[PDB]
Amino acid sequence: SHMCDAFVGTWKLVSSENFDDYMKEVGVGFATRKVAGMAKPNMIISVNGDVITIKSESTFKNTEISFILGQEFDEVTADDRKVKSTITLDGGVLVHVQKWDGKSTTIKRKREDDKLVVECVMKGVTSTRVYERA
Ligand SMILES: S=c1[nH]nc(Cc2ccccc2)c(=S)[nH]1
Repeated sequence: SHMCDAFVGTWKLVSSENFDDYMKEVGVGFATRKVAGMAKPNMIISVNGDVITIKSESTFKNTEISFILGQEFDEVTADDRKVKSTITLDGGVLVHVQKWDGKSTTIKRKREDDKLVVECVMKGVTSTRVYERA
């Protein structure tokens, strides 16, 4: 047993708050915001040795990242940003920092009760997205 066991599985989005405003702050344009804001993704998390894989799948976009904690990687986000990402575990929370064009956003993923809560922050704007097991 290990690091991220409680994150592993298949998760479905059940609620969202403030995601449009978060996307505005990130620089997402109108049409992408509308279509992405409609998405109801599933998030599929798996671990094999030191490698964590997170897939996001929706009618908008299917993405997949694989990474080792603490080890930077380049990521193309669903909204087509080219970012440099580092994901760490901080007191049981997965903390994902994305850097691009002098900007930064942080995505935190945590287990709370039977939920996986995703908090996305870009400057003063936070969006909270709640997932439940599929
Ligand atoms: S929690 C969650 N992760 N990833 C996506 C795709 C996405 C990422 C960044 C900006 C726009 C859309 C969604 S819709 N929800």
